[PDB]
Amino acid sequence: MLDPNLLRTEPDAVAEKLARRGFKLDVDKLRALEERRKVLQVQTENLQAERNSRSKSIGQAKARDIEPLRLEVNKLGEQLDAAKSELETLLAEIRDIALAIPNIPHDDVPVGRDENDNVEVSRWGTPRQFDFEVRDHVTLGEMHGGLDFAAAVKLTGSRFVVMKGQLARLHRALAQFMLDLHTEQHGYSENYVPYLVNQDTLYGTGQLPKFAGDLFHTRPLEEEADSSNYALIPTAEVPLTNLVRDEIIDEDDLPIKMTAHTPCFRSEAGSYGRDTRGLIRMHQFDKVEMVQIVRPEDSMAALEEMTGHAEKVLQLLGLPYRKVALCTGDMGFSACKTYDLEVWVPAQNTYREISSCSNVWDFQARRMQARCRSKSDKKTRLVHTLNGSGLAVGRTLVALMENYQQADGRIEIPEVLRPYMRGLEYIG
Amino acid sequence: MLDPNLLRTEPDAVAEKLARRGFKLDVDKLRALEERRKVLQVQTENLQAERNSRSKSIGQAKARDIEPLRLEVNKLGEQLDAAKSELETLLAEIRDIALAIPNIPHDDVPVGRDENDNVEVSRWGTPRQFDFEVRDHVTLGEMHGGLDFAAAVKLTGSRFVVMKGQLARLHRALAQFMLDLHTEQHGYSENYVPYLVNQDTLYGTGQLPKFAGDLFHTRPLEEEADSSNYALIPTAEVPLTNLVRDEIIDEDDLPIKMTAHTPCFRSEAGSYGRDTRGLIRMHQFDKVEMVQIVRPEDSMAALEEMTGHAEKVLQLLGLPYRKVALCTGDMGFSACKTYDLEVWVPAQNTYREISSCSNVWDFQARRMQARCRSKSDKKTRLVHTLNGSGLAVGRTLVALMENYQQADGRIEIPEVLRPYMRGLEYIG
Ligand SMILES: Nc1ccn([C@@H]2O[C@H](COS(=O)(=O)NC(=O)[C@@H](N)CO)[C@@H](O)[C@H]2O)c(=O)n1
Ligand SMILES: Nc1ccn([C@@H]2O[C@H](COS(=O)(=O)NC(=O)[C@@H](N)CO)[C@@H](O)[C@H]2O)c(=O)n1
Ligand SMILES: [Ca+2]
Ligand SMILES: [Ca+2]
Ligand SMILES: [Ca+2]
Ligand SMILES: [Ca+2]
Ligand SMILES: [Ca+2]
Ligand SMILES: [Ca+2]
Ligand SMILES: [Cl-]
Ligand SMILES: [Cl-]
Repeated sequence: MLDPNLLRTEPDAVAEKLARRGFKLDVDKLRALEERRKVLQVQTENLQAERNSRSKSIGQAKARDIEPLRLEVNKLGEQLDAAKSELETLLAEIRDIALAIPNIPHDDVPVGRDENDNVEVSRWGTPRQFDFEVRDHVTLGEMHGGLDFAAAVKLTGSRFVVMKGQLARLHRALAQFMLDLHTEQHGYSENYVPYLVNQDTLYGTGQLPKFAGDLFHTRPLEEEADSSNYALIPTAEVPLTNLVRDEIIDEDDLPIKMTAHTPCFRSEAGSYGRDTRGLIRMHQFDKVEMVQIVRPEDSMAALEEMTGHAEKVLQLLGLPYRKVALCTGDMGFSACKTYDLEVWVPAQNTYREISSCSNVWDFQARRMQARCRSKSDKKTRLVHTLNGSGLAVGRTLVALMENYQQADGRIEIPEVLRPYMRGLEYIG
Repeated sequence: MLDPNLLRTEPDAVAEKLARRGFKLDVDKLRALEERRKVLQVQTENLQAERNSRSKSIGQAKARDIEPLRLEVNKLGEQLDAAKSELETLLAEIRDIALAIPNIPHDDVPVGRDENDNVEVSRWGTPRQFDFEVRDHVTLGEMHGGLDFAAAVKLTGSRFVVMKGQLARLHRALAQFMLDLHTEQHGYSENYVPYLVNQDTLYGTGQLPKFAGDLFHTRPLEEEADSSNYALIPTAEVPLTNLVRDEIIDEDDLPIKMTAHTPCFRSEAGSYGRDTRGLIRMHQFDKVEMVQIVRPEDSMAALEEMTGHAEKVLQLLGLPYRKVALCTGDMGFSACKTYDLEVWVPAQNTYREISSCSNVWDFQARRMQARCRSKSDKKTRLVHTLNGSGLAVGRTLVALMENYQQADGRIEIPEVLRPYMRGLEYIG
């Protein structure tokens, strides 16, 4: 959610900044609804005042015939409920527009239409030169009997996986290594979160109202008929960021740095023919998430720090990667500034996204009413929120398998992971 | 699913054994539907034969006027489709009855009506005597700021938890210790499984058709309209056991021993006023599951072995417990024989279920068509399946917190978990 006063005082400058993202703000429709809202607001508040007044005149005469007055208060109450219902419907239309507006991109963000306009910032490591034909992670998984896509189709359907034996153990070692790195070295606190969330949570982080189709939704429970319209989380960012919803945080307690390892559920709509083979684009994937709740003046420095925390995972694992600054046209809905990390994938002969690190500014904080204050201060202000993958675990397994494969299909275990695998040097 | 030939040749002896579970088999309704099914089966197969014959008479005359014959084959095809549809509806009614029949209890199982008729087999450890008033895990969680139920209500709703900091780290250490114990010492292979499963999987392990209300169900995806009616898994037993669905296993490859650590999703219907406070009965909980696929003659020995594997977790953790043999009236739907482990819970002054270990016999194997064969053999036979908690992780955290609490609220870390907590001796 954008600042409502910024839409009222600078609509053309807001519309111009959003135009860089390829978003067309309908200023005229929004202005026409808002002018009508003011007329109905005055009409309704006048009806509210007169009903409150005639209700007080009844209480006076009751202790001092209240029949001609009771009929008047009943008629006024009928008219008021009707006026309030009409105003509430108009407010819902204004909200449908306002809550579908993406975040204003920061001036640091390069202007572009899509992913082809993204800017490479840095590059780390040298992609390995192989003395044999490169096998992809799918072929390697079949050789070990450790990645079974057909069993997952039998259990569930397409875009799911079953991992078995040492490759499932390795997937676990990766998530353990990531959590330990962020909690022991990077100052993040560990969290266990619900994997099902409510509508308030989804509005809070921006999945609602615009991206319901990106999610798996659960049918309400019989004994919780009106309070169990849940969705499976697409990322730990959703429950972690909402932990500060409706809170006033003492500024001395900031930054609040949180991490979680969770499965992530995504419908992956519009991905027809894209990443059809392998672990890259599943409906269910594990991810170690980093979330930071910071003071408004520290968010740009926090983004650099969090991106470096995700880079550290790739460096310790010895996985070559490139760091990309996303352009205006390739950023996610909530982001004002994003860096993507793209890992070398030998079988694809390219770099593939493994992390996305964003500064959300006060966009989610506004929706959630997540505030901070110094003890002295006469007013609070909205916090800034940040989120970054550290990392998507299935995609890390793909990069590890392909980059560390031996001529006979054996997988060398990266040195940093050997303590997490009882010192094991190779799988196979 | 029971053996259809056992229902045909010994219905009264089957009905008698099921009566011990408090299940009343409607022999008369089942016999009346089956006598009608035979009449329709003969009628339909006669129509099938005559249509196949007149279709062959067309192909003869076509290569040798096919108009009076085409009209006959069309009319026969109309009558056949109608007869097949009528027979298929009757088959669906017979299946609704057959698939709602629970497993025949083994002769080892004591007869009883409910949990009060269960038999204590053994007891291990001495419940600690405290020099202070015992705090429950909820009070201890609030003292550490590590178990937050109000944040989970805000994110989702009731019967969910948010764990923060060292208590979330400890919950993770428990699951890691369990997986390592079963994979390194107990001969289980590790698996990563889907947490969403299809209708075939749910029928396979017995959740369908009778217990759809025990589950969270997802609405189908727009791009997978007819193939995505999924449910969240209530236990890793559901995807793991279904890995052998429609398979013929070489008997030399048995036993197949599988383990997985997953969240578990349960509607917890009918639990009004029961375990309202704390982690004991959540909609989402982590569990380390053990599943064994064995030869029919080894299932009773496998049950003893698997129960001992779950007991070992409690013993190494120094948690006092009792082992209970469940009576006929307290067993789950698929089980023919069950042992429950019940851990000492100091604040409740009783033992609480932490594991349930079952021999399912060939009940799920029949539904799944999970078979085995020796290379020589002219026929296959159904395998036996077993499942046991090793253990429910949230309930282990409850037992650990309450049993290891210090006078000031600090939690002593059990010696076996200290290597999983970087040698940390106490939380707080
Ligand atoms: N089906 C899929 C979809 C995505 N991913 C991987 O999740 C990462 C974060 O996703 S995000 O959508 O780019 N941002 C987020 O979710 C933020 N909370 C930061 O993590 C991607 O960078 C990609 O590497 C995957 O592994 N499988
Ligand atoms: N809401 C809940 C419900 C149950 N449990 C814990 O799951 C264990 C296994 O569940 S079972 O239903 O008894 N059998 C099974 O699921 C088998 N697959 C073997 O694991 C119980 O013994 C209890 O300790 C919990 O922690 N929270
Ligand atoms: Ca501080
Ligand atoms: Ca992106
Ligand atoms: Ca974002
Ligand atoms: Ca063997
Ligand atoms: Ca039970
Ligand atoms: Ca069972
Ligand atoms: Cl406003
Ligand atoms: Cl049959």
